[PDB]
Amino acid sequence: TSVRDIAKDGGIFKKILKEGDKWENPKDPDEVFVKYEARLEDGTVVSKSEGVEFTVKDGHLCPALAKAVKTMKKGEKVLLAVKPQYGFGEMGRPAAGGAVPPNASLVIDLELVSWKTVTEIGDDKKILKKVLKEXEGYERPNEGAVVTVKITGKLQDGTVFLKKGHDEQEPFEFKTDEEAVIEGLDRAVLNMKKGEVALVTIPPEYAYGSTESKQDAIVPPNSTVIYEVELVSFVKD
Repeated sequence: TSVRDIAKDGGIFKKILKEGDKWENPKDPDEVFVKYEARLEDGTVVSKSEGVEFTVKDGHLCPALAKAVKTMKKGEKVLLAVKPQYGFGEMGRPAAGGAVPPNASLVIDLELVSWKTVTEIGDDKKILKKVLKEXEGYERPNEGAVVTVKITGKLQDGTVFLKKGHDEQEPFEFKTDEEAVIEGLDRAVLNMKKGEVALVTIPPEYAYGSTESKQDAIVPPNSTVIYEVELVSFVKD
């Protein structure tokens, strides 16, 4: 059976119990959906989830999960043998939700169910585009394309402040790279395929900046905003 020293440390050994599908593994920015059960060597269950999502680079539970999933395929099911270095280290963890002793090793059953691919856009990497529905095939708006999109703009709490281009509205078309839209939407759309539906997280300097925007609700100055965007079609320049 396959067993990887994924940290190249003996720090984490991943043992494949069920092979996953395809060739793709998730990457740091992606949002993965996993289930797991994490135990001490004596079988004590310290944490468990029948399904939780996280951004790979932000981690979940302890360094070993994010390290592990970046090596896993869709549907892969594994048992991780984890040293305290990649677990809870010298501090261990107090009980509440399995206390983990200082310097304890863990044993973790982990299944990668699925994930959403997130692209970092801009020189900055500060614009995140998370694909909710893949578009069709290859080819993307270029600078000067005229694009038709449906968009909804929300604050990070869930407040919808903008809706444009939906089927019950007039169609919304813009030309890219003309400042026809906030810079984060302009750059996102150059990175999308026809039919793609994406969630775009956009910091203030690439959205409404330091002045309030009076929309369905006021976007407070300095807000990061999330656009859900569907690229309906485009005609490249």
